[PDB]
Amino acid sequence: AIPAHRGLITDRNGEPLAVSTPVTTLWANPKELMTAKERWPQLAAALGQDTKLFADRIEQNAEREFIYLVRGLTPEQGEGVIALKVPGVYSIEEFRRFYPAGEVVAHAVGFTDVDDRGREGIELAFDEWLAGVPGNAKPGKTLALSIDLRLQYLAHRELRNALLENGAKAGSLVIMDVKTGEILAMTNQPTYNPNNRRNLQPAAMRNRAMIDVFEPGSTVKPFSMSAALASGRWKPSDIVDVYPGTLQIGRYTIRDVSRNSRQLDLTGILIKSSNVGISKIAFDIGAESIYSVMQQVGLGQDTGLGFPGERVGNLPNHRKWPKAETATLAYGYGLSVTAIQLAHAYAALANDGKSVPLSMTRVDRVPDGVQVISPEVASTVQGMLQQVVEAQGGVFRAQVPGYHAAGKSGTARKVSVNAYRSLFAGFAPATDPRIAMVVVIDEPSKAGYFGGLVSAPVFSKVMAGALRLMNVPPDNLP
Repeated sequence: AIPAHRGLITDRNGEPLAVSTPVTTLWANPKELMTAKERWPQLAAALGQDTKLFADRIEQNAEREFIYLVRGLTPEQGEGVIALKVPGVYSIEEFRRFYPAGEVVAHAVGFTDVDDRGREGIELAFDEWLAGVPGNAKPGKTLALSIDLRLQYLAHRELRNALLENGAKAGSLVIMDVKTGEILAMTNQPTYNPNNRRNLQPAAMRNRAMIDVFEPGSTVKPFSMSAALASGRWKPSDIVDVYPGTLQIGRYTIRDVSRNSRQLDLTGILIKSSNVGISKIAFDIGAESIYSVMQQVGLGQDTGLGFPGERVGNLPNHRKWPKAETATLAYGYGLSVTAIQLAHAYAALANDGKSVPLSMTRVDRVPDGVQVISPEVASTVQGMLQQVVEAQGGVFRAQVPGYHAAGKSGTARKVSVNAYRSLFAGFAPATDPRIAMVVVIDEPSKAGYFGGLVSAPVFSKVMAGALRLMNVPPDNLP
């Protein structure tokens, strides 16, 4: 068994993220080692093993012709042991992974097990590509991720800082190229150092962006509005009366977060994030039109990325949608999603209504993608989301230094097989979008409206650095 050199994983610009490092494994023929017992204590010490524990192992395995003494010493230490020239003691050249960016890209890249086989992340998803063929040994193949390590560092730092400053324990941030479907960053907190998994807590190893399923709440109101503007029955200057901030449908009451409104135009329904206003539109156009937009932008659908235990969530269908179910779909409690799905959906909206498949590998030839929302409707909804960020009473903390930005805040409700998440989903620049981003901050109470307050500022700082690192021309003009 002659171990193969595992393929290099790089970022999209060739920066190393996972590198095969030479190590030396030692195995022994007991019966041959048995001829040199006065050497055993100097061998044991050079192995970092206990004199008597080492001797027992040789004696107790006297019946075997093969045992491992030690796996993955450094090549130096390996030479040190071999230079003792003890009978029965053979070396295998192995490879161990080094992760130059460590905790910063831990969940995306993942790690290898004792046998140098992928256990998590890309290491597992592309295991065959990376592994090559043991011996003639064929070396594994190089893989360039979609991840831009510069954006990844910025995302990791700003999400970590925001969580520490606001007492929060956990969260995620996804950045996508809306044109290419490329995941430019995916960071989760807490994180772990894949180069040192000794103390590693299972909590730190959760790939939240792909695994945590939640009712996305107000962040899907834009998809309800997209269905409205595609129906033929609604234009932006149309008015809905949402007074007095509540709507009774049989036994159920729809309640608005802000109840200071009567007439709202469709932009105002998104700025105020009125559940009554989006519900009244939903009753008029029918739940099926909304369900169809949400399905077409990938909400509650397989991502196709091959991450182990990535979740699909759920977009329930009905033959008949009663009023309560229609309303709860329209304002985001009738489905459950992951942060990756939500970012993919915002990417479609930002890309003038064209969905492009998700990729965690560098995209050279962009797929054709699917026109899921008309360019006219996508353009209209982009302008409405720019007002959500820019207009009076809007999400001003999402405003991006030097650019126009667009998006929607929300309170998500955790789904498990409750607890809450503070969301901000958006894209920039607002008039010619390039990047879509979702920030998820885990929260114990529902109140506070922490989407606008803690997630939005992370969006502001990360979107600003991302656009500049990508040389996107500022659209805040002199």
